[PDB]
Amino acid sequence: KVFGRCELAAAMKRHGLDNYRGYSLGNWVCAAKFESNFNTQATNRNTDGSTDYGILQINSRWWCNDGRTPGSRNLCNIPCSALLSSDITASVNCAKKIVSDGNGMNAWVAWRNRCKGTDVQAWIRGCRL
Ligand SMILES: [Cl-]
Ligand SMILES: [Cl-]
Ligand SMILES: [Cl-]
Repeated sequence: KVFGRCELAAAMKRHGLDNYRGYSLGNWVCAAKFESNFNTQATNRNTDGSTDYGILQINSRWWCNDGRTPGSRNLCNIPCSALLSSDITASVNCAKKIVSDGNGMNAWVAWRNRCKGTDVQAWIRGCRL
C-alpha cells in the first residue's frame, strides 16, 4: 500500500505514535516519507547482508526474522514479511520497541539526516486529525 500523507498521519495517531517517547506525529510521518516514500512494500538490502522492511525500514539484523540474516536477534518476534502489510500495526508495535532502545529516533538514518531539527509539523499541516 502507498499511503497518502494525511492518511498515514491518521493511522499513526490511532496506533499511539503522537508524542510516543516525546516524538510528535510529524517526526514519524517525516521518517516514513524519507525511509519508504510511504510504501509498505519497500525493501532495501544492506552491505552487511541485512535487509530493511516496510514503511519504517526496520532492519533484519536486530528486529525481525527474514531467514537469511545470520545471527538475527529478532527482538520484535515477527517475520520481516509482516512489516510489508497494508496494516501498519506490526511496523508501529516494532517501532515503539526500537525508539525505546536508548538512541530514540536516531535509529532511523533518514530521520537523523532529513527530519531532525527541521519544521516537522509541516508533515501534518492541512490534515484532519
Ligand atoms: Cl508534529
Ligand atoms: Cl493501518
Ligand atoms: Cl529520545
